[PDB]
Amino acid sequence: DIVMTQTPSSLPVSLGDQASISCRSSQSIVHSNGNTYLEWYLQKPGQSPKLLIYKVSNRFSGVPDRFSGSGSGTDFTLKISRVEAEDLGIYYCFQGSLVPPTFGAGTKLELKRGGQVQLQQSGPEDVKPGASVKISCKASGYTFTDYYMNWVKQSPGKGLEWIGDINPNNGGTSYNQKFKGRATLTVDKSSSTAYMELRSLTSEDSSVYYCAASSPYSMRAAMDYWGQGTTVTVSA
Repeated sequence: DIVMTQTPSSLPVSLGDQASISCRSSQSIVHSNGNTYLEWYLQKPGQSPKLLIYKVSNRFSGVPDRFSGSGSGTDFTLKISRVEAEDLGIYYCFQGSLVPPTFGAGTKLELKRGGQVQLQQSGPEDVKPGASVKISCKASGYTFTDYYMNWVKQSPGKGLEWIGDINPNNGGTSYNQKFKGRATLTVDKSSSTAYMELRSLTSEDSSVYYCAASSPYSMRAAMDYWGQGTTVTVSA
C-alpha cells in the first residue's frame, strides 16, 4: 500500500517571497504506461477545493503562472513566487497514479506577521448511529457523461480521503478498500445526477463530503471538485 508524505505541516511566508512544498511518496508513483498523475490542490478556508496543477507540472486553466512545480519518482516540489492574499490557503498533493489514490497531510500557507459550470449538492444531514444517507450531486454546465465521479471525505481531524469513483456510462464503480464498498456510488443519467450512500456511521464518519468532477489531464478523466460539498454530522 502506498503512503503520501507532505512537508511541511505548516508554513509562514510574507508577500512576494519564494514558497516551496515537498511531496515525497513511499515509492515511485510513475504509472506503468509512462505517465505520472500527481495534482496540486488549494483549499481556501470556507470554500470549494480547486485544482491548481494536474499531471506533474501542467497548470489547470485559469491559474496564475507564478504557481509551478515539478518532479519525478518520489520527489515532487511545488513552488509559488510573488505570493498574494488570494494564494492563501491549505495546499494538498494528490496522487491518482496507483489505487487507492492517496492525499497528503496538507500544508497551511499562512503569512509572516510584522511590519457557469457547477455541481449542486444536498443540504446538511443530521444522523443517528447507523442510519443511512443519500447525498445527491447534480451536474450543470458541462457534459455529465464525460467525467468520472470521485467522492472525497474531509474532516479537520482525519484530513482528506478518497471515497471511490464511478463511470457514468456503465456504472463503473471502484471503491476504496478502507471503505470496503460499504458505501455505494450510483448514477442516474436522466437528470444527470450522481448519488452516494453509506450505512454504518461512527463518530469518525462525521465529515464533509465532496464529489470529484473535473478534467482534462490527458487519457484519463475527472480529478477536481470544484463544487459545494455536504456537511454530514453523526449526532449521538
